[PDB]
Amino acid sequence: DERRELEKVAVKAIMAAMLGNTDEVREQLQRALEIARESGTLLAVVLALEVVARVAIEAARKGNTDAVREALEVALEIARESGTKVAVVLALEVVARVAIEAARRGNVLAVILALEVALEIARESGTEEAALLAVEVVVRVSDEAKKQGNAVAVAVAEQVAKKILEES
Amino acid sequence: DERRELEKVAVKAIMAAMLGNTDEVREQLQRALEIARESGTLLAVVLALEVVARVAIEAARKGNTDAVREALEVALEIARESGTKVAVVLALEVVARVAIEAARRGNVLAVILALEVALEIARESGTEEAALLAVEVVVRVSDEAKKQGNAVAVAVAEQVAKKILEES
Amino acid sequence: DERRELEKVAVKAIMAAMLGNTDEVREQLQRALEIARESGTLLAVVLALEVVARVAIEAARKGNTDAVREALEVALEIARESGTKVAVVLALEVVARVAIEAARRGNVLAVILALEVALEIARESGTEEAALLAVEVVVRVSDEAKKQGNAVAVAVAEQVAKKILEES
Amino acid sequence: DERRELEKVAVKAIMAAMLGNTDEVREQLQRALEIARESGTLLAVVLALEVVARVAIEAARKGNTDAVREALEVALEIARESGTKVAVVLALEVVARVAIEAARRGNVLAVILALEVALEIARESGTEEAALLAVEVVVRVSDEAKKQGNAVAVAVAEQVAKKILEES
Amino acid sequence: DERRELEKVAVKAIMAAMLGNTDEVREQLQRALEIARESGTLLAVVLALEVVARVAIEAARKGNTDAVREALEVALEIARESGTKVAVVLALEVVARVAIEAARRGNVLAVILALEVALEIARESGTEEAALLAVEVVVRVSDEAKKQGNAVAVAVAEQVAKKILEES
Amino acid sequence: DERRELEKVAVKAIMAAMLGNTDEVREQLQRALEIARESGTLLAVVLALEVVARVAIEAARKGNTDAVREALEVALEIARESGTKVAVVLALEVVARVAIEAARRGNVLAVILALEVALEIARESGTEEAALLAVEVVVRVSDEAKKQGNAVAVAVAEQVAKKILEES
Amino acid sequence: DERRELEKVAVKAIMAAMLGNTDEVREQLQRALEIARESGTLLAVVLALEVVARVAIEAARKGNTDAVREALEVALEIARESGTKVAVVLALEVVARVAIEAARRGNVLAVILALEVALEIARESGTEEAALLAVEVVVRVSDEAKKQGNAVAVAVAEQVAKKILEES
Amino acid sequence: DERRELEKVAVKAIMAAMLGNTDEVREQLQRALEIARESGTLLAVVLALEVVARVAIEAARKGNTDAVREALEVALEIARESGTKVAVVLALEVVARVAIEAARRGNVLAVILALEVALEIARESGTEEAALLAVEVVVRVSDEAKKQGNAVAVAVAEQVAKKILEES
Amino acid sequence: DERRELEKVAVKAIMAAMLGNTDEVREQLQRALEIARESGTLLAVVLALEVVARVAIEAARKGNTDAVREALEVALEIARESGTKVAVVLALEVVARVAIEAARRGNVLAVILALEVALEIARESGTEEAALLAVEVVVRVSDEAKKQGNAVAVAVAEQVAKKILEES
Repeated sequence: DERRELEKVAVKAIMAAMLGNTDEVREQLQRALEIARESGTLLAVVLALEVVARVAIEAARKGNTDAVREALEVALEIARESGTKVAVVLALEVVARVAIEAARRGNVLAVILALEVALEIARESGTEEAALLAVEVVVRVSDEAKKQGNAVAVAVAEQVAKKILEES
Repeated sequence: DERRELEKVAVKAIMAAMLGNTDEVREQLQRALEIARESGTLLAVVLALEVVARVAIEAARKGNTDAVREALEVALEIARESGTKVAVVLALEVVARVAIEAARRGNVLAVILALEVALEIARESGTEEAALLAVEVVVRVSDEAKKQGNAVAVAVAEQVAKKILEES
Repeated sequence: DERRELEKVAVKAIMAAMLGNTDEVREQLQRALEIARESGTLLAVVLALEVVARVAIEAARKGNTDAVREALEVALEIARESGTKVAVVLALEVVARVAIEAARRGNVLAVILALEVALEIARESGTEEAALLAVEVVVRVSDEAKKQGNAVAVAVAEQVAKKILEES
Repeated sequence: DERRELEKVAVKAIMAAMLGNTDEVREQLQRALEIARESGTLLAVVLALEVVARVAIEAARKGNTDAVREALEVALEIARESGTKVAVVLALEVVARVAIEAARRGNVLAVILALEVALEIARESGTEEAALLAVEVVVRVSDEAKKQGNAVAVAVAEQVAKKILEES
Repeated sequence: DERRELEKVAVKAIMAAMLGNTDEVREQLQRALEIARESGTLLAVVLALEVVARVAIEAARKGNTDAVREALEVALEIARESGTKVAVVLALEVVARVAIEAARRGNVLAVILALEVALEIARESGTEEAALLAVEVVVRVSDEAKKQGNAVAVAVAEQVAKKILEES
Repeated sequence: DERRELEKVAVKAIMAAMLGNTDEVREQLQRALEIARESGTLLAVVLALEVVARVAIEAARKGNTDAVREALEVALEIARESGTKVAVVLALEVVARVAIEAARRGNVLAVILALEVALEIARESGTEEAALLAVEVVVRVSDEAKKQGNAVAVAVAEQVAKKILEES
Repeated sequence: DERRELEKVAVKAIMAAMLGNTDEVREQLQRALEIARESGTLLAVVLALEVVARVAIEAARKGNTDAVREALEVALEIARESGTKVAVVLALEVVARVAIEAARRGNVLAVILALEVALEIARESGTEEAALLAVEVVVRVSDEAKKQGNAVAVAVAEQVAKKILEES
Repeated sequence: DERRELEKVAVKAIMAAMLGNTDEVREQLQRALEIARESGTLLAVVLALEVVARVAIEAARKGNTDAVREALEVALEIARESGTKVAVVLALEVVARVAIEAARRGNVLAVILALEVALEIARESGTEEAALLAVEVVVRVSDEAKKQGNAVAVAVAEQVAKKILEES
Repeated sequence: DERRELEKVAVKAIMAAMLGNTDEVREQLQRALEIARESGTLLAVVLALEVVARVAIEAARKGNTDAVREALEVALEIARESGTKVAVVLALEVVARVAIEAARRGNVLAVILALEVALEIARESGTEEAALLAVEVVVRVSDEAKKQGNAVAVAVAEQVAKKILEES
């Protein structure tokens, strides 16, 4: 049922991200979080994070900075609440996919937001592995930004790399 | 005749797995199970499990999560109904082949489904050997996932290894 | 000599496909068929099918629906008359190449025509392998159409897949 | 709040640039600078530079030479005060966008003003990269001016290129 | 030196094409031909054909039918005298560029003249490739003429296509 | 120090290639040559050839035929003066990279210049291996030119291949 | 000396195979044959067959069907003229290496040509061993073609296997 | 404790090698050296050399020439200070692994740097065995470079082989 | 001292065989011969033949046909000059070891060269025992070649067996 419920949520949230309906994106992502919460399985976490990813990618394509921010905050919270390394790794992969799409589209706000959430996951996780993976996310985004000629995103990635390297 | 019958079933089920026709995959796999049931030989069990494997591998290549799930449930049932250790070992090898193909293709759902069936075979078998073989399946899938850079599958394999090690 | 003769035919037919000269495309493709007929070798069949492919690809690029249709009918007839599995497989590869080029160009008529000939080759061949290969052609065309954002072609491929799956 | 504050500033400054209200454009741009100053974040710098860009682009469309000058001086000061390479790069992109719009509109004063600020950013930055980027700005403006038949702007770009090449 | 000599010729011929000075265009193009003749290199042929192209394009923009005709006759002669396939291909590209500019400008005489020279290059070359390339020139000119709503040029291109297809 | 010196030279030469400053490109490339000369190491040769490559690639992107010519003459001289096979191979790779970039950009002059230097390296080297590598350069440039639809470059590559094959 | 002579021949023939120079490939391979003829040793036969192999492999990589055909005809003639089983076995190994490279490259003509020469060696040799080895060549080529997904080559290998099995 | 200390060093140094932070890579590698120094065991030497290897491999993958150089200098110093043949052999294996990774990645600087350190280990060791092993390193790198088509690295390996063979 | 001298020679010759340095292999093997000559003992002959064997084995592993040939010629000369049956038997064992290693490595040239030297030792020795031992060498090489699937070497061994059997 959760899959079908998450399907409803995904549909509504994606359409809201396409239209600039921040209120509806916020409400639907909160429901994805609650479904993951209520289900108590990694499979539900995975599905919810996939919904969050799809919403954020659509938002990144549209210049919908609010929806990217809302979605990645919910990925961060799913990573906080799940209590597993797998959820943290999956959240970082969501952040990477969103940031890469943003870099391709000239969406500098979404690159900034995504990389800040990568930094926050590394800061809160307190594992060496999460720091390493966050640096790998930053490198992937830098590579894409160089390829696309997105100088703002190259600079943002360098800034976040420096911050992780100084503060981790 | 069974071979030719299983040949028909294989053809139809593989084509259904390629097209996302969950209803037809389900029906055809049920018929493979029934043929193994009616034949009453290990050779028929072997052939049916090979059909199941081929269907699940094709599904794993295509992102057809439903068909992978349906196929591996039928492998599990063939392992339950056959009453031989050989059938259990063959079912575990099917699960390994499917999970390895899934790991190569980035099919994280199919890796999860396959490893869960490995865990269920170990849980239901109540033999030390089945636990050992299931752990060997998990290791093979982990190795492949590391080789392919499929971090989701590495994490899933670690999770299932931990579960078998805690609960077996 | 046949190669040089097929060279003449190719030149004239391609130029006719570029110009919307249906009458000349028809006449030249009939001569390619007759050369394959007169030669009585697989090498001549291969060469004639390559000529047919080149003509149909050029037609697909130009929106020349008549020439795509004429060319693929001649591929079908070469597959009917040759009496070999190799000719049938080569004809299906011609159909795939044409349909893929059409999908890339927004040529929905040519996608429809090509996939209908794939279906007819599967229907007339009466082999399991031809059905499997035709389904593989449909999948390749679907993949390309998704990649290019050609929703008409995605839908056409789904329709033909369904038909093969129901009627084969 | 800053975003909303910068929103107010943007609204007032753009309307002032449309009306030839130099005094109000000056006052509002000073407030954008002060908001960036008070906030102490790169995100605030980015937002303030976007406001400056929008004001200068509107001014360039209207023949409002004073407002283009005022706006680009504030971009220069934001680049001076921020203490980051990212702010310098963003300021140069503002200058490029304004100069390109000016070239399209026959606004030779705004092209001159913009390219002079590019030159000043390169002169003050003391980095090779800023010189390279400034030359890239000049090239982009030259390209646009050639495309639009704006011979004054082509000549101005050549003059500034020569100056950077002699003096850098 | 030839480059500088061809530079002088280009300057004088372009200015003559702008002013309707048929006598001077004729004399200067004859000198470009003679320079290519005297130099005995492909590089000189390339440069002379570029001069011819620039003169003919300027003429096509101005309604200077005489100068387009004179220039394309000299391209034809350079293609005749050079003894290389490369010169023939370059001459056909000159003809295409001139015909495309003419189609954009409503210069129906220049389209006719250019396409007739394409036809003559195909007729005199006696290679299949030159016929194919000439047909490609006609298609490019047809495409441009359709885009610009130049019905005379669409009709002329169709006429020349038909002639090449009947007589080649 | 040489690296930093070559860094200065690179910066100045690239900027000169972007601006059409033939005199400065010439002077800076002469200094790269002299640095390689003074250093007396293969590492210095490698670095100087990399500078030459970067300058020529930038020139090829800009239509700066003079700078491509100047740069490749200096690569040729570095290959002449170094006295090693490694320097000759590196010079040929520079020529290939420049010619490939030129083919992608429609820069037919730069393709011609580059392939002529490949031919001169093969002519002067008097080794079979240099002839083979030069032919491989021509093939790579032909492949790229076919891919990009740069018929002038395809023809030029064929001409140079023929010359090497006749005269080597 | 022969080695050095065969070295010259190899160099010229390989370069000709890379360039589509059928006339030169033909002439050089005839000279390899004549050197083997004049030398009267198995070592010279071995060296000549190695030259032939290298030429045919390069041709197979390039789509040079003429050169593959010419080269394998010369291997066949060396097998005919040498009067030893060793020469026949070496010729069959040449054919296998060429056909395998062709299968890897999608060069269906070269697979066909190579397998036809395997068939002709088996037909002319009149030994059981040559038939067995030819069938082993066909199997090796089939295996490679299956591995690479070269369905044309799989079908061609099956056809030739059938022919050897029916007619040997 | 040393293992955990070397773990910290490894983490920081690898992340620094990924980011182009030469200063931090230098500092961390100096600490690995000092830990090996302070510990006074072969096990500590082995662990430190493994850290150095991991850092240099990551650097070689990233184009971080400075970090490869710094790391291999520290391997050389560990080989100098340890006073055992085992440390020298382990240092040479580090150099080989780094050079092989560099050859695979097109990192010609890192191949050069690595092979120069192999040469220096052979020069300083004054044992026949170290010369033999260094030649084996060069051969392994040559083999890999040939396999990957890295002609620069093949040439560099040949140069270093020649130098060892002349000067050892 | 001779042992140490032969040690130097071995080191230099092996390294030369690894690098393709035919001139140095030739010179060093000549010195091994001269040491055996100067020493006048069977122990020196044994040591020199062991050096020759090691050099030839290394060459056979590397595809260094020249060095295998040079080394086995020196074994032949040591067998000619020593004046003892023991030296002849030891030379034949060297030839066998080299040919066996070559058979394992696919080094058909080295198998041919080695077996030809076995034949020459049998031809020059004029003893029945040397013929018998040479036939035993050929059998050992045939056995190894069959085991490794080296059909060229099997055929070469059969040829040499036939020659010894006809001509001995």
